[PDB]
Amino acid sequence: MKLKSFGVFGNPIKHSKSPLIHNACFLTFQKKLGFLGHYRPILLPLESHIKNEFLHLGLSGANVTLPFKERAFQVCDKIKGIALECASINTLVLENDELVGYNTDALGFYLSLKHQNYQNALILGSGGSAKALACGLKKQGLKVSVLNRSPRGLDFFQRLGCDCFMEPPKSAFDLIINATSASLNPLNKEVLKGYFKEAKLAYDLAYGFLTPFLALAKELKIPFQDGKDMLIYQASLSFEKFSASQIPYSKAFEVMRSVF
Ligand SMILES: O=C(O)C1=C[C@@H](O)[C@@H](O)[C@H](O)C1
Repeated sequence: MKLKSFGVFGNPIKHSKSPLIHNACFLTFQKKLGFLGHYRPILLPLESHIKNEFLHLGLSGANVTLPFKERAFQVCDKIKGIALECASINTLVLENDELVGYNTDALGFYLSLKHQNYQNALILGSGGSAKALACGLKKQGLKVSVLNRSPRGLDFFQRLGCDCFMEPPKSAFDLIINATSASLNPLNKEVLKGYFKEAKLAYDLAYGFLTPFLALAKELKIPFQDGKDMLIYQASLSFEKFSASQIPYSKAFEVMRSVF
């Protein structure tokens, strides 16, 4: 039976658990799919082109992670769904010898919840991961405030029409976040401390261990959440696509939940 190759592009990449959850699905659904899928971590030079290399390795699909999501958006041949208004894609597909981009962090992060009760939120960090979040919450009608001491391309949220800050809003929020090329190892403990209190939900993109960020977070007897549930939702959605839509996301989501 056919070996179809896939992977997650990134740098760094060794800690990604995408291979675990996608391979659970390829094995589970090969009868329905009619090929053997194999998903693998691909560590990418920062200087390289995802496009040239996706074809070099003859992938059929792939995810994109830090820091290639916007670089990725550029080199598609076609871009579909919410991606058009995200300027970042996390999912690639060869369809008809055409490279097609999607973005699943959006919906992914959204489905990450669960009960449709919320009005606004505050996004620390100015990355592709946050771009799709913002844009994702707007669509789900929210009052979205971004905050990053970084500035360039912070216009995106501006052009998109949400409130941009380089100083914590003397305000009170239902969701705080973080999507920083920092965290390795955010914003000063105090500016943080004050905001965190009377927040409705905490939430960190990152998964694996407990981050400085959340480590504290929970400590303050707060409702919390980490990247796990999102990782799975956005993967199941990318899988649906990988399956050229033969496998529904939510079926994938069950298989994936039950290994990780
Ligand atoms: O760690 C991972 O494998 C991933 C993380 C997120 O950025 C996702 O958007 C990406 O598709 C996969």
